[PDB]
Amino acid sequence: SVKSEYAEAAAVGQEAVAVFNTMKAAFQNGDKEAVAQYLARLASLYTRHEELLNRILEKARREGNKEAVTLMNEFTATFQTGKSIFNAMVAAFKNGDDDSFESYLQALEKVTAKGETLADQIAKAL
Ligand SMILES: COc1ccc(-n2nc(C(N)=O)c3c2C(=O)N(c2ccc(N4CCCCC4=O)cc2)CC3)cc1
Repeated sequence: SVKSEYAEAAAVGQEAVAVFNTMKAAFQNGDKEAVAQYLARLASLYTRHEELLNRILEKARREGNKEAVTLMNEFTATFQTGKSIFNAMVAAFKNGDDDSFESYLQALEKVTAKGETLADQIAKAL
């Protein structure tokens, strides 16, 4: 169903949030090897989430669930804002620009919060 597909995508998103927190702690602790590994993990999780979201979006659209589609489109906008920030943060990491990296972390926390509430709203609209 839309609900079961939603729960699959939710578990991928929940992993992405948890991995981000572990990555951030590694950065603060100076473990750059770990930061690099977790950035690569996040890149793959974001790709997977995008793939899952698009399939759910089209099913909800065919089902005439206009509210869920509207909320999914809002979530995509926040998620893609975060993805673009993430890509710039990966560049800052490999360039050793730690002040840029810190600024991006702050921006990603704000985007993540917007996506967390939208994710809750999507579940209610199903
Ligand atoms: C079909 O559409 C969705 C959308 C979202 C969910 N979904 N459900 C839950 C939940 N029910 O717990 C969660 C999510 C999710 O995706 N979450 C998330 C992942 C990633 C970001 N980030 C990280 C940094 C880059 C930007 C960005 O947006 C933000 C939020 C929060 C947890 C299911 C289905």
